[PDB]
Amino acid sequence: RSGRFGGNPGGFGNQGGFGNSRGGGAGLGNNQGSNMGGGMNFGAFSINPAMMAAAQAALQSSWGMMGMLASQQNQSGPSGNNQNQGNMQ
Amino acid sequence: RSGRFGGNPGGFGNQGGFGNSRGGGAGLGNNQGSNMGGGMNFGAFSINPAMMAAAQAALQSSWGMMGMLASQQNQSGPSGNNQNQGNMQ
Amino acid sequence: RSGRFGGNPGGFGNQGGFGNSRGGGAGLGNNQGSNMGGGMNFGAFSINPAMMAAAQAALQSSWGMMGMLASQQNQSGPSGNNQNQGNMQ
Amino acid sequence: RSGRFGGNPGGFGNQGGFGNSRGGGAGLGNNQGSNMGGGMNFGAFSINPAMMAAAQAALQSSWGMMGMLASQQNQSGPSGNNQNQGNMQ
Amino acid sequence: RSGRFGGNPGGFGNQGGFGNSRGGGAGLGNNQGSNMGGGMNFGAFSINPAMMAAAQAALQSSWGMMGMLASQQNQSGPSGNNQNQGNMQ
Repeated sequence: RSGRFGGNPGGFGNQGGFGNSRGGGAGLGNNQGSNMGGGMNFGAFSINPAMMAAAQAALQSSWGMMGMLASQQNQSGPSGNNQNQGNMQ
Repeated sequence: RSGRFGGNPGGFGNQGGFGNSRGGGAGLGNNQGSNMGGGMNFGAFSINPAMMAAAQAALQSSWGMMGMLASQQNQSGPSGNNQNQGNMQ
Repeated sequence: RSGRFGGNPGGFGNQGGFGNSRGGGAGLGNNQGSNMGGGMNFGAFSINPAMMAAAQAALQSSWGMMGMLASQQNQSGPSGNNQNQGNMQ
Repeated sequence: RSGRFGGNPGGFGNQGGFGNSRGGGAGLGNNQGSNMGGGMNFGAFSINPAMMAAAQAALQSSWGMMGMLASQQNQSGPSGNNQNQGNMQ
Repeated sequence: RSGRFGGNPGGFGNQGGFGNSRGGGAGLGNNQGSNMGGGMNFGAFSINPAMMAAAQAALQSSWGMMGMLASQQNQSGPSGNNQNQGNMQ
């Protein structure tokens, strides 16, 4: 057994004011042989976020436990494309 | 047994003010041999979010437990395309 | 047994003010050999969201437990297309 | 047994103000060998959302437990198409 | 058994003021043979965040326990593309 994470509860008491936090958890954990990105925005529990992303990319991944024996992965990336995106006003 | 996550409950007490948090969880966890992205926006529990994404990409992934034996994955990416997207006003 | 997630209940007490949170959960978890993206917007429980996405892409994935033995996946991506999308006013 | 998710109930107490939340859940979970995207908008429980998506894409996926033995998947993507979409005013 | 993380609960007591924290957790942990990036923004539990990312990239990863025997990974990156993204006002 492996890859455990504990809880982050809020606890006992009142809360007031501006931009405070108690307990909570955020991030990227326990992923196996996976790809995340190549042009991606992620936003949660937030006030007025603004985000811009632009990517020309190639990603390749692999995980094996008594696996990937006498095998092959082959990838050729994007070639010769044209793309235009307008304004947000 | 593996890959456990604890709960993040809010707890006991009142809450007032501006932009506070107690307990909660957000992110990307326990994915196996998967792809996420290549032009994607994600927004939840938020006020006035604004997001722009543009991608030219290739993604390839694999997971095996007594698997992927004497096998092959082959990928050729996008080639020679044209794309135009207008304005948001 | 594996891949467990705890609950994030709200708890006991009153709530007022502007943009506060207690308990809750959001994201991408426990996916196996799947693809998510290539031009996608996702929005939930939000006020005035604005989102633009544009993609030229190829995605390929695989998961095997005593599987994918002496097998093959082959993919050739998009080639030679034209696309125009107008304005939103 | 695997792939469990806990409940996110609202709890006990009053609620007033602007843009607050208690309990709740949103996202993408426990999918096996599936495809999601290639030009898709998703919106739920929201006020005045605006979304634009444009895609030229290919997606391919597979899941096997004592499966996918001596087998094949073959895909050739879109080629030589023309498409125009007008304005929303 | 390995790769354990303890909980960061909030504890017992009241909380007021401006920008304080008690307990909590944030980051990237326990990933195996995976890729994260190539044009990506991530924001959670925040007030007025602003983020810009631009990438021309290639990423390649691998994990094996009695795996990756007599095998190969081959990657050729993006070549000859053009991309323009507009303003956010």
